[PDB]
Amino acid sequence: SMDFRIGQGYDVHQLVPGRPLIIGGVTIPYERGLLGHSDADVLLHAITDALFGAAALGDIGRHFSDTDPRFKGADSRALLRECASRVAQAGFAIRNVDSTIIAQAPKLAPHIDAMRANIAADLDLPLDRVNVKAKTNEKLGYLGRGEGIEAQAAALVVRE
Amino acid sequence: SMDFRIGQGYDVHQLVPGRPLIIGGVTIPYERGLLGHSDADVLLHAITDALFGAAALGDIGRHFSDTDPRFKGADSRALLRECASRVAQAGFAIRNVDSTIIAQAPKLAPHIDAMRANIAADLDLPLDRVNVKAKTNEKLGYLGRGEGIEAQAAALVVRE
Amino acid sequence: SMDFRIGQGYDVHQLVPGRPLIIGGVTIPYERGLLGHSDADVLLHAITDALFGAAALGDIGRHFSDTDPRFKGADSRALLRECASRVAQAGFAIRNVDSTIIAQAPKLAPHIDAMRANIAADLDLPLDRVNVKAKTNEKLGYLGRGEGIEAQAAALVVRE
Ligand SMILES: CC(C)NC(=O)Nc1nnc(S(N)(=O)=O)s1
Ligand SMILES: CC(C)NC(=O)Nc1nnc(S(N)(=O)=O)s1
Ligand SMILES: CC(C)NC(=O)Nc1nnc(S(N)(=O)=O)s1
Ligand SMILES: [Zn+2]
Ligand SMILES: [Zn+2]
Ligand SMILES: [Zn+2]
Repeated sequence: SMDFRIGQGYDVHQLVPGRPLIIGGVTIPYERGLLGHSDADVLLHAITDALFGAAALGDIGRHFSDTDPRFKGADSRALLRECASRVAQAGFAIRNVDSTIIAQAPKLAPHIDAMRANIAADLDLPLDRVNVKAKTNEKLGYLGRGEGIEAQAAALVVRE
Repeated sequence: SMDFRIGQGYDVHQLVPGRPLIIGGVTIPYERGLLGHSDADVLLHAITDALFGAAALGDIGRHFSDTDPRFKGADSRALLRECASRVAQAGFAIRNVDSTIIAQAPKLAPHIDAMRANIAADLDLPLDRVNVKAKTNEKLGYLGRGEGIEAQAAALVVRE
Repeated sequence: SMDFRIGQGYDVHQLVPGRPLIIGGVTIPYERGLLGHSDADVLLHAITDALFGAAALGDIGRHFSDTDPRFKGADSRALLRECASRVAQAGFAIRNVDSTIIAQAPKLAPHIDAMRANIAADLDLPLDRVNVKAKTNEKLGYLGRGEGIEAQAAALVVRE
C-alpha cells in the first residue's frame, strides 16, 4: 500500500501550417498544428512517458511505433489509455498527474479545463488528481519564436 | 496519511540591464536582473507552480495576474506564501521541495543556503525538507549565452 | 516508513567531434562525444543531482568539486555510488529512479538495458525500480541540431 514510484516526462513538437493543433486531446482553432507521425499531442505524450517511467516500463517509443504507416495520425488519447492499461497490468494504480505546456501561442487558458477532463477520463481519475499548467517561455529560444510547443509531466503511482 | 501527490514546475526569465537580480529571495550583485511584471524571481515561480500542480490547483497564471488589488506590487515571496496558503486551504501539507537553477552567470553557490532558508521560512518547512541546486547550461542556447535564467522544481505534498 | 521525499535533476553537455560518447556508463559508437571535466556522462549526472535533491543534500557540484583530490579521475559511476552512500547515511532509502535522455542521434534504444543495469548496480536497486527513456528534440534548437545532449531525472526516496 506504500510502494510508491515517480515518473517524469518531456516532449516537444514543431508547429507547422496544415496540421490540426491537438493538445490534451483538445482540437484548438489555430492556423498551425503540431507535426508528428501521430496526431502529435505533445501533452499526452509527455504524460504517457511519465506513466511508463513511473512503472519502469521503458518509454513511449518502446510501446508505440512512431513509424508504422497504419498508425499515421493516431489518436494520442487512445495511446494514453493503452499506456494506463499496461501500467495497471504491471500492478500500479495512478495517484496523480501534473503537467506544464510551454507555448508562445495560441492562448491555452480557455482549453486547459477540457484538457484536464480528457486526461482524467483516460486515466480513470477524478479531476482533483489531474493538473495541467500553461505558460510562455518569456520570449526566449525556439519556444519564444513560436516554432514548437513543449510539454512536461510528472506522475505518482503505487504498486498495489 | 498516505494520499501523496507530486508536482513539477518550470520557469524562465530574461536577463536585462537596470533590474536587481533576485533569485530565491536573495539579491545577488550583478549588472543585470530578471525581467517580469513581478520581481521575476524565477526560482520562486517554479516552486510556486510545482506546489499548485501537486495540489491540482492549476497554475501561477490562473492564481496571480488580474491586477488583483491585493497582489499588484507583490514580490515573489509574498506570492509563494499565498500559494502555500492556498495549498493548505485545499487540505494538503507540504513534505519537501527540490529545485535547480540554470544560469551561466553569476556564481550562485555562495547564495544557495540563503535561498534555502528563505524558501523554508516562506513554506513553514524545516531546512532539511528544502533543496536548491545550481548549474550552468554549458554555453548552449539562450541560457548558455546568458540571455535568461531557468528554474525547475519538484514538490511532494500529502492530503491529510 | 512514510517520510517520502522527491528529487529532480537536469544536465546538458556539448556534443562535438573528438571525444567518446558515454551515457549511463555505456560507450556508444558515434562521430561525436560529450564535453566536460569528468567523462561528461549527462545521464548519471542528472540522476546524481536528483538523488542529492531528494535527500536535501545540495547538488553534484557541492559534493564533487573538480578540484578535490579525493575525486581526481573519478568517473561518473564512481560519483553516483558515492552519492548513494551519502543519501544512505543521511537516512534515506531509494525507492525508484526515472529519467529521459534527449538527443537527435545516435539511436539509444539498443543501450537502454545496459544503462539501467549500470544504474541499478550503482544504486543497489532492483532493475524494476530504474527506468531510462530516450527521445529526440524534433530538430528544434541546439538539441535538435545535434549540438548537445540533455538528461532529466526524477528520484523518490524514503527516510528510514
Ligand atoms: C503513431 C503512434 C501509434 N505512435 C507514437 O506516437 N509513438 C511515439 N513514439 N515517441 C513519441 S514522442 N517522442 O513524440 O513522445 S510518439
Ligand atoms: C505580479 C503577480 C501578482 N503576478 C504574477 O507574478 N503572475 C504570474 N503569472 N505567471 C508567472 S510565471 N509564468 O513567470 O511563473 S508570474
Ligand atoms: C570531476 C568530478 C570529480 N566532478 C564532477 O564531475 N562534478 C560536477 N559538477 N557539476 C557537474 S554537471 N553540471 O556537469 O552535472 S559534474
Ligand atoms: Zn510527441
Ligand atoms: Zn516567472
Ligand atoms: Zn554533467
